[PDB]
Amino acid sequence: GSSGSSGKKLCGYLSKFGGKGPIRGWKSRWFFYDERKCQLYYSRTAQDANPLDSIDLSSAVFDCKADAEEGIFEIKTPSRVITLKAATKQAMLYWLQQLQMKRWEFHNSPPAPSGPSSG
Repeated sequence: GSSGSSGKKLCGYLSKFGGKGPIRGWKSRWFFYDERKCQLYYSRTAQDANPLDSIDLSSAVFDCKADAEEGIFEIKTPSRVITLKAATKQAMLYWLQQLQMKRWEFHNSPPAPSGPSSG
């Protein structure tokens, strides 16, 4: 079944592009997924327990920029399209794939509980 170590949450430092600010550019922001509301929360630093904002992945679509060669991606949501980039090209791949697991799963999850479980 399972072994090794527990607590393999999904977290990591990403760079947010110009958005909701006076100027444009990338900024080192701390991003971390939440297993409570199934949303992606991010703050200034890992010490800032208080998440600056959150993005519902349930209805979010991750995409790769034209210059992905460096490792850039974008999360398109029905609320606000965010633009985050990873360390390298192989970095984002991990986020895009993982991020999905959370969402994709919810979709796979079975219907209302208390099923028949007969036979």
